[PDB]
Amino acid sequence: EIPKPVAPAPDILRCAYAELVVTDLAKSRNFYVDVLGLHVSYEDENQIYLRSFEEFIHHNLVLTKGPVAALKAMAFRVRTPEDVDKAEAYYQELGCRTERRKDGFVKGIGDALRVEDPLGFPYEFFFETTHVERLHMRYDLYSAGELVRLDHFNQVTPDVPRGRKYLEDLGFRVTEDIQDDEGTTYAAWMHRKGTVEDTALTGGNGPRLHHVAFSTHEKHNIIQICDKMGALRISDRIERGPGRHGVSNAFYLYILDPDNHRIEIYTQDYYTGDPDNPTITWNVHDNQRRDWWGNPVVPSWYTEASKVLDLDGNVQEIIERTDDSELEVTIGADGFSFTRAGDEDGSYHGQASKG
Amino acid sequence: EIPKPVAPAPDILRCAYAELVVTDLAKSRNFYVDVLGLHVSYEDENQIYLRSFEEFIHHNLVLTKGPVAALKAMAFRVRTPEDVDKAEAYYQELGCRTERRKDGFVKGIGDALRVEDPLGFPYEFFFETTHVERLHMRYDLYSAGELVRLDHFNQVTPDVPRGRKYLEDLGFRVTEDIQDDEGTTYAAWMHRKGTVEDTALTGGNGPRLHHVAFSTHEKHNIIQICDKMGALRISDRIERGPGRHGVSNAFYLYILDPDNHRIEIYTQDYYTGDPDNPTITWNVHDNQRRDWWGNPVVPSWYTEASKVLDLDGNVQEIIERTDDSELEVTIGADGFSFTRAGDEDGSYHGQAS
Amino acid sequence: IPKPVAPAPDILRCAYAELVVTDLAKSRNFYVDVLGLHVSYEDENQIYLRSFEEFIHHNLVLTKGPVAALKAMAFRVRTPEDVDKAEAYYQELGCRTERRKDGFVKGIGDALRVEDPLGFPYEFFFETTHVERLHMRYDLYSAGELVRLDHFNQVTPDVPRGRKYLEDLGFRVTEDIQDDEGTTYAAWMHRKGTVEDTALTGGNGPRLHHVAFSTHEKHNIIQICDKMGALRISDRIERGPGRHGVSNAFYLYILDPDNHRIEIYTQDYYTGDPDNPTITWNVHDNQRRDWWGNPVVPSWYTEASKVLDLDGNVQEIIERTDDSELEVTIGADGFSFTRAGDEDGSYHGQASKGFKLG
Amino acid sequence: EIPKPVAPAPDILRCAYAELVVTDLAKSRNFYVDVLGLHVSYEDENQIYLRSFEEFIHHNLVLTKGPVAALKAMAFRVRTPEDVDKAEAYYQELGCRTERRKDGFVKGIGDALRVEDPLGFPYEFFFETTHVERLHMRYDLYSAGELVRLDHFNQVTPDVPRGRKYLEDLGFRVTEDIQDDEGTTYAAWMHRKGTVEDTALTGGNGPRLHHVAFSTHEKHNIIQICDKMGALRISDRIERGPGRHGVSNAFYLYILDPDNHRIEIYTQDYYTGDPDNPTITWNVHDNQRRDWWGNPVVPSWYTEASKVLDLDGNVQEIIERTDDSELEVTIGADGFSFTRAGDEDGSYHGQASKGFKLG
Ligand SMILES: O=[N+]([O-])c1ccc(O)c(O)c1
Ligand SMILES: [Ca+2]
Ligand SMILES: [Cl-]
Ligand SMILES: [Cl-]
Ligand SMILES: [Cl-]
Ligand SMILES: [Fe+2]
Ligand SMILES: [Fe+2]
Ligand SMILES: [Fe+2]
Ligand SMILES: [Fe+2]
Repeated sequence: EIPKPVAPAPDILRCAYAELVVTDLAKSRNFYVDVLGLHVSYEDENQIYLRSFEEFIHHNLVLTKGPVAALKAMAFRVRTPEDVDKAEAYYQELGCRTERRKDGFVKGIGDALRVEDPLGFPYEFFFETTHVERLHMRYDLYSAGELVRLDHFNQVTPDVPRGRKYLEDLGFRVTEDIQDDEGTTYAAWMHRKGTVEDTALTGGNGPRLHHVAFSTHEKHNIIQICDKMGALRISDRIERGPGRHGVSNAFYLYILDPDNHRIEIYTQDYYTGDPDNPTITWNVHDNQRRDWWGNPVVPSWYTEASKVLDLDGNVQEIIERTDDSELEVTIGADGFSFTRAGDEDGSYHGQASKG
Repeated sequence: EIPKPVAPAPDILRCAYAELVVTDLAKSRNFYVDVLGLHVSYEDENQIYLRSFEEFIHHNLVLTKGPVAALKAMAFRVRTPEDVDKAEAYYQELGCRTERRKDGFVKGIGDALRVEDPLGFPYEFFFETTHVERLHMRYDLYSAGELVRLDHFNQVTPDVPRGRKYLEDLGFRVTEDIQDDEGTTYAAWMHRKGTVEDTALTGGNGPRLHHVAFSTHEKHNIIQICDKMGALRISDRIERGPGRHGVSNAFYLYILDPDNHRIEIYTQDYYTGDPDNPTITWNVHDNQRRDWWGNPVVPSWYTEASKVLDLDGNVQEIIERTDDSELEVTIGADGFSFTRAGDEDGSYHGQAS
Repeated sequence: IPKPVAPAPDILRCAYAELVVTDLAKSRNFYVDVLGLHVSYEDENQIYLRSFEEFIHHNLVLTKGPVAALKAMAFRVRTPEDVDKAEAYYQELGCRTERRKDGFVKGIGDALRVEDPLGFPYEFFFETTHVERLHMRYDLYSAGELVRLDHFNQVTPDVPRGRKYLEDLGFRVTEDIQDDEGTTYAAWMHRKGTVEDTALTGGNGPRLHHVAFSTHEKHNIIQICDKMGALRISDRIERGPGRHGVSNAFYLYILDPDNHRIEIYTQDYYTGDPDNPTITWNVHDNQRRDWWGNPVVPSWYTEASKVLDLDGNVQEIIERTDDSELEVTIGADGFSFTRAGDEDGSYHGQASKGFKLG
Repeated sequence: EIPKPVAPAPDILRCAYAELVVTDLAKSRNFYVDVLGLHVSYEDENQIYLRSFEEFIHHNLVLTKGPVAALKAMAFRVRTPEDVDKAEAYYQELGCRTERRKDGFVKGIGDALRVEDPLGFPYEFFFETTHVERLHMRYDLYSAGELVRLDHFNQVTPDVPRGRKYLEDLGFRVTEDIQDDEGTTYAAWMHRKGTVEDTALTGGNGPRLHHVAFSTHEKHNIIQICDKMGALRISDRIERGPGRHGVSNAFYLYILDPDNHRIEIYTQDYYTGDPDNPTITWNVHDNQRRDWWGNPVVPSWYTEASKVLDLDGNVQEIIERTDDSELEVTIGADGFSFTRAGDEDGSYHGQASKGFKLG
């Protein structure tokens, strides 16, 4: 278990950006800019800095050309410049490796702290960032599939309770989780900004990055991304969805970038900012928990996820989950799920829902 | 081949209603009224008569209590009263069994002809119907999942070219179909009213009714039906979708009523009313033909469909398809499909997507 | 206007309009760059445009000329022989006709243009060059995509006279607006089984009130508004967005660079049954035009496009003598109601929502 | 100028509910429940307690029968029980009248402080509230016009800068405002919860309550409210809209309840939770600032607003605005508005946009 520092936690505002290492910057540009319509804040031959429609900070996504596709940093913005000092002291007390650069690691970010966190993930904390033109009323640019905000990250980690306690001490509040009747936790969602999540934990071998999620305004915007992918004859890069989530109540879609980094498109979850916000726990065998309509979750959603880097840019070693596998217990050969608790009718034994 | 009668074909306007036999009227009522929000035009202890939001004829759906769930009649409205006489002469010349009721078979329909058609389906033709309040601006009644029009029927039949030619002789025009390079036809869609379909043929064992389809105004109305079914903890009755179709380009959902009658919810196909409307043929192995997003088609969608009745109310015997099976050639052990033709990447062999 | 002995042509639908525009590049910016229509052909003289779901060559031809005006409103007929029928029909009416075996505009074949009994330049054609139907080209689809041509709307001084003539041509009236003392202010009529393929608005005419395109959904119309705000051309949004009473469609009216009015429209209802119930609204009903009761801007009633004769000269305008919809509803002696018979929610001598005429 | 207290400001989470006095409880219930679809948490012969689709606290709106329709309280939830004490101390230091009820003023609220604030408005601060069933996935109940959240209040007050500074000291951050080139502020918007607004100030005679705002998921939900009001033949109760706002970038509608309390329906503003969120200032003469599409702002929007009560339940006296009037300077006789700054084309002199004048 991860101890609670004496040192005060930094005041974290929200998830702010991810830096993803990609192998072919032009193929990645085509996906994120031409297919998905993200806005270029800055680009050169090594990196593309992208932002969503409503963002005013420099970027929400940094694509960095490199030899091995992986997450290099998941960044959270903190409330004040002095919260970057707080973050540094906090992670030092945790005995984590840290690195601080007063002029930032990427363009458009100033004084920033990167850490290898207790779960093996590269977190950044920053306040200072270069403001850019907020494009929120640039309806002359607005795409039928427009991505309007960065919403969250999702992390694969082998021991969810261990990770949950650490994130709670950091000030994240759990909104929803998935457990069973035998004391296992399979997933948890937690926030700072008053939505269902800024980050989330999915039980599995880790550290790996499960996905980065962007918001749309409306459900038809997500439908348009699917339709466009069909027209481009790249429907094979649609992994799962579109659907309605149980957990989060959001309308969603999962797609795969050219290096198989998973992107979620997400809309219309609910407000969580009250400190006694009711926590919702789903049973792992409830077939409406992930897709509310009961559509089956493809095995790749559970098994595939991106590598993460340490502060030297090397791939973090993967530690195997020993807790029960959500895949195995719901859709594996001895799996089970139900539509109605206690009802044999609409239940699934050793197979996924819908045939 | 079904010969073309010398007698003139009835001028068919559109699909108008289906009469479905149901086993438990109250359970059916709960599904079609409380879950789906159809509007009651009449009911008693034996039948419920229902219509969509924008309809002015008496009904689009009749639920009739009976011992065996089945399609009892798929009804088309014809342009004039004389077209019912034309229908009678046409089907008589085809050698089909017919029954004429000058005062109708169901309430709110007048002079009507029912036939056991050459594919074994119970068709009704009528002009006369009781007009009711058109609810198209009754936004005080409008549901988040509102069903606004009856759009089409879909019939399972073993020989699609045989059925197609018969429907063409009746004035239906084919808009889209699915074929392979070997020359097999797997499915065809055909219309009178200037949308992609009023009826459609799915290759399979028949006669069986594949589904009845209703439209919504917008895609979010279809999403809401799914969301409602999740809240009612009946998500197991969502069979397939929601999706974008390849064929028709419509946004769609398939759901199952208490007797396993399949209902499609549909929106935003295209105009087909010009007589040289371009006909679109998809290859059966194209994994974007049925769901444009490449989502797999569950086997039950190909194998399960409703019984149909003859004019005595007995179940029509089924004839097995001898042409190749769409299920088998796409998702069965020897099947395949592609995302991009000639590309093994994004292709599926012996396996769905 | 007498019913000919000659049979009417079988009209399928409205198909395209040819608009004369004064600055081709400025018009192109509006129809292509702002509105997203798709180019079938263009040169220094003309731009040929189609909607997202169209397979015929075009829905709109922009023709450079000295005086902005409607040059032709074109209806597609069912067969080649229907063009001959249209020629015989209009000749029996005593109208000036001109037949070109190879068309008046590119991508149309054998075509008949007529100066009709109301002064309007109608075209009838069957033959047209098919193009790529873009209906699944979601790689092109804009947030404001115009998906079909829906209808025309004509300003004419005597609505019943026009209505009777269109009925003889096979159009069926769906909705109209009347008062209690026998004046008709507007009528809507169709061939293709929607509310309208053309429509008559009482006023000085012949003038073209608007051409209408459809979207898939209501949000697509909202986006057009939003885009016009971002482009700082909100002054070219004339009226809306709204819900119509008549037609029940969601709508918007915008103005092109020559003040030609374009309606964007969605989700009217099916009218293809021959006994489709007609709907008559009282002119004083403040929900008849905008169902939400929003006021109808006076320019909507007063302004419309010139139309040309077959020589390309402007048709002389004839004044309406029947009562004016503007005057009887929102003028200083006008009135409208929310609930018939109820003084609460009624407006006298001004428009709804607290405005009077500017 | 309202001084900054030495005492620490309470930590405010969000706007939480309004209590409105209504004259005919059954008529008001018809509007809020039968027309708008809000969910009943409790009712009796005297009050109706209502909540939105996604709410878990007891209510977002209390309708209280009384002789004079008015705003009785605009309630903000605070982060901890101790923040109610901080609120009491803060407002006492400001010299404001306060009333503390350990078991609440209304049902489903616990320990609560009501205050006559320095602008004359009845504010409530509370933490304790009865949780109820959160209906966020009850799609069996979901209306085509569903109101999903309470979003904000908007207050009419004569001196906007004075109010703005007081709210900033209380920890609200201004997201957008409307000013001119002569030093006048006409309106300001300010938040705690990380949306454009939890409350907002509109220049005019006050204190009066301009509106309470609820959100929908999507724009079509707002369209449906309008459609339904047409079907119910109460389109006269649609005051303004629907539209796209300039300020907030939200899609919006204003409607009027049976006592002429104004309700806004709103959707799809943007995130403001970063502390250096860029403040957007619109010029008062920009004809896209209130309605982005340039539609004219109905004069009642500027002139009409609800009475507010003091802690005794008496109506607060109105103080006249002496700063320039937004109505007068934009759509009045000597008014002016533009579409494009510096362009005469698309400008309006002494009248409203789109061909209208003041009635
Ligand atoms: O592409 N298909 O699966 C189709 C297309 C249209 C239909 O109405 C349908 O039921 C199936
Ligand atoms: Ca000035
Ligand atoms: Cl999920
Ligand atoms: Cl109108
Ligand atoms: Cl405003
Ligand atoms: Fe996620
Ligand atoms: Fe179908
Ligand atoms: Fe129109
Ligand atoms: Fe507001």
